Amino acid sequence: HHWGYGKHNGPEHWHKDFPIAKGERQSPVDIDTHTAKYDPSLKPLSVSYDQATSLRILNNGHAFNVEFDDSQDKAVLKGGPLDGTYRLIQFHFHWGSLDGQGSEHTVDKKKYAAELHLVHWNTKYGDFGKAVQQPDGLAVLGIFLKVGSAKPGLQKVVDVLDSIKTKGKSADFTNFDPRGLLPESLDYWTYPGSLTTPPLLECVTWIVLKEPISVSSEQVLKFRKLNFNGEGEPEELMVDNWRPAQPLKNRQIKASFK
Ligand SMILES: [Zn+2]
Repeated sequence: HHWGYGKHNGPEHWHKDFPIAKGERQSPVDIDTHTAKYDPSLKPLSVSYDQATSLRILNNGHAFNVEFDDSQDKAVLKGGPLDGTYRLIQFHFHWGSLDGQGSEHTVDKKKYAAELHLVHWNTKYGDFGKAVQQPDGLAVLGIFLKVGSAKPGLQKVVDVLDSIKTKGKSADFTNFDPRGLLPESLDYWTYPGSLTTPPLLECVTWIVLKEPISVSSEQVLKFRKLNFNGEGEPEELMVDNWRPAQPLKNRQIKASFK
């Protein structure tokens, strides 16, 4: 059948239907902090989310997405490694069944409990679908989650998860401010990579923040109560929806800080 995260349809099988799974710039990767290099040429990173307009939250059977209105430059990412303007279209998470796993990227082989992906597309290509046919189509801002104190800006997302328990469910989710999900520091690593799920397209400039956010044990537990299945099908808890680290191959990770 179709792809997911189980023994019979998980990451080790994806290459049969998406041969680019074995390509030259796949994601995620392990970030070896001693081999990353500070790059003084990177420009200041600009996360400009004051006019972000959230619309809806959806369980898609792989994770849940909070979607935004991207018909104008209301929430954009620029600077850093980026040329041009990238519009926020959605964010989602990947997380584990246990606190010691769940992130896609790792840092010196350390796994975090979860990872937040804020997905943006390069406005020069007109729409998201054209962007994913380009090698500089997308920029994804990745943020690690560790378990500790609650993240107040996450709580509204946690509060609505009961209404999207199963695949295909959605709920109105307006007036959500994604600035509440950021850590204090915007220091980051960056490298060229891919989508971390099928179709695994190699279109992404990854920007991974050094500083994790903390979320509470009750907040991560609520992610783990979601279902991969649809309503009325047998229950399969949505956990461990992460792809493991892939070969770096011919890429150097750059750092915005020393
Ligand atoms: Zn993701």
